[PDB]
Order: sequence, then C-alpha cells, then structure tokens
Amino acid sequence: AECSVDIQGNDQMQFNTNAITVDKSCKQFTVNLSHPGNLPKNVMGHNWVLSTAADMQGVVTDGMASGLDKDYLKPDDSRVIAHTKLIGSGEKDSVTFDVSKLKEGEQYMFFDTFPGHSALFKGTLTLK
Ligand SMILES: [Cu+2]
Ligand SMILES: [Cu+2]
Repeated sequence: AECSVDIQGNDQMQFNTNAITVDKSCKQFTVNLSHPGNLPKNVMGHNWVLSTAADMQGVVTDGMASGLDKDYLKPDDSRVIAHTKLIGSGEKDSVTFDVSKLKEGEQYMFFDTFPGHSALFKGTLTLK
C-alpha cells in the first residue's frame, strides 16, 4: 500500500484532508507538509503533530505556552508520537516515523499546535 500523505494548509486555515489512514503493512509512514500562502511562520505557521486523542488537549495547551522559539511544542513532550517542524508560507517539511509506534484500535489525532489553529486544523489518523 502507499505509506505517504501530502498535507497542505494555507493562510486561511484551509487544508486538504481531515482523515489519514496508515496501512498496517507500512513499516514507516511519511507526512509531507506544505504551506501555500504568503504569511510567515510567526504570523500563520502550521505544524503537523500526532498524539493519541486523549493527549491532544494537553499537547496543544502546553505547546501554546512554549512559544514560537519552541515551534509551539513543550520541550521533551513524550505524548508526541511524531511531528513536522512549524512552517510558514512557501516552506515544506516532511516527517517519517515508525509505524510500530501505532497500535491498531487506539484513537489518534493530528493537529497544528500554532496558537488557535487546533480549532480548525485537526483530524483522525487510523492504523488499518
Ligand atoms: Cu505497501
Ligand atoms: Cu497553523
């Protein structure tokens, strides 16, 4: 099966997908984030951050607290299963992670931890 997905978010908080399926036969999985648009990362940055559903709230909240110079992620956050950098317009970042970190049956969410962006850019990731 395929083991990659392309994800983009613009200056308008508009993104291409709210649901990612990771096939169970993938050993690694890659997310390629891009940002169409004209605003820089300090004004309208986006990241892609993966945790269980239950951990999403805390990761988001602690991330906002940590600020731009930490890419809005609390340092050393063991709840983050994988994540891209925070990017701004015209930029691109890709993360490849080990699919052995995911357990069929558990509920995962992906999301942007830039302040407030969690409300509009988030989604489910499922291992099938
Ligand atoms: Cu395959
Ligand atoms: Cu964003």
